[PDB]
Amino acid sequence: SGEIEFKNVWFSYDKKKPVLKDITFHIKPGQKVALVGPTGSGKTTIVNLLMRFYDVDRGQILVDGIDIRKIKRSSLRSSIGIVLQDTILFSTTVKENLKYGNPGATDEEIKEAAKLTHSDHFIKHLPEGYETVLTDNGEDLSQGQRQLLAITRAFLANPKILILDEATSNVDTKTEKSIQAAMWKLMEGKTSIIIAHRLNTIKNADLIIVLRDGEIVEMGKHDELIQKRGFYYELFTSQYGLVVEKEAALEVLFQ
Repeated sequence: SGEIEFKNVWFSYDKKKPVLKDITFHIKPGQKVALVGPTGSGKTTIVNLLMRFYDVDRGQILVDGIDIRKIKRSSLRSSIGIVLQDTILFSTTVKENLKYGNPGATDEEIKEAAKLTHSDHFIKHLPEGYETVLTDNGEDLSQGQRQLLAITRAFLANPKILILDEATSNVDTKTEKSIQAAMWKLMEGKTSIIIAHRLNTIKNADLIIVLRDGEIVEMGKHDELIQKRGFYYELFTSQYGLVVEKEAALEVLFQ
């Protein structure tokens, strides 16, 4: 479970000038894949097609050997889990938010998962704990904490495919290490597609897919790509020695 294949995929929203051109790659079950490339390189569109917000104009996409066009839509969506950088939540208790993705779970199973994903602690400090109402869709919580809940939520849902933003950096250091431990736990034994901009996650990915102008221009592990002086090398060194501000991430991979 979690196998993903794009075979000669072409796509355009306009049906005028293509956005994606001959996208071809294969992901083995349980791999961690970094999609890297500047804004508008095709990252978003690849993920939009995998979630089947649109069908491809040419080629095909397979999830575990089956064309996604032939998969029941509710079964495709519930087998894919997304965590964004700026998560939106529902205006109920913390417990109820977590219980999306697994409504049938017991109250203890919720706490176990929240424990396994390092969000239990901050939840307990909320004025009413797991019963705390998250008014205005999580307004009171910090961006990191909302991301924490989404991770625990997705952990409960146990999808076979994860589509992930990197952890937010506009967080306290304690919460960041917390989020990263939580994401590692979430990714365990699952196929993970990461819209990557952190050096560390790009360096440790099982596979890097480098996109430029809607095409794959390099594909492989960091050690392979870094010894040729192509586009990846340019992205990786674009910040080298430059002072500011968030040294962990390549700024050109989201701006």
